[PDB]
Amino acid sequence: TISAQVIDTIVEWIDDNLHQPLRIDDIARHAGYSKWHLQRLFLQYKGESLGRYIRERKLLLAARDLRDTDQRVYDICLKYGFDSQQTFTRVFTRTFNQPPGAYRKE
DNA sequence: TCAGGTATAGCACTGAATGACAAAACAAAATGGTCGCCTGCGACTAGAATACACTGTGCTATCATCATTAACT
Repeated sequence: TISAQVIDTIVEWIDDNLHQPLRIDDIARHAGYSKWHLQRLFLQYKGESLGRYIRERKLLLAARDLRDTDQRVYDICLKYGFDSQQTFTRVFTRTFNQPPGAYRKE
C-alpha cells in the first residue's frame, strides 16, 4: 500500500485511456494522486522518467499494429499517442535505430 | 492536551523532448510513342438480256363514302 493504492489504478488508467498524452496536469487530477503521489512511485517502482516510459509503452503497443498489416502508417502513431509523425519517427530512430518501413515489412 | 515526526504537496532549476519548415524518394495517374490488326476502295474481259418474285386472305357482319350508269326534265 503506497499512497492508498495508486499502483492498482495507474495501470488501469493507462490501459483504459485513449491516445491522449500523459502529463503532470493531465494525470494527477482524477488519478487520486498528487505530483508527489506519482514522483515517489516513478522513483521507486519504475526508476525512469515519464517521457521515456510512455514512449516505450507506445512503441511496445505499436509493435503489434505494425505487424497487423495496416496500410495507413500515418494513423498508427496517432491512434496510440504520438500527435505528430516526426516525433514518432525520431523516437523510433533513437530507440531501435531502424527505419519505420524496415520494421513494418517484418 | 500540547508536541516530535513521518506522510503528502508546492517550489527553484538546467537540459533533454516536442513543433514547424523544407527537401529527397516512391507509387498512382494522365499523356505520348509504337506495333499489328480492321477496314475502305478498286479490279477480275468466253457467254450469260422481263421470268423470277411466287399466292393462301379463304366468300364473317354489316355500315357508311366516293365516281360511273341510266333516265326524268
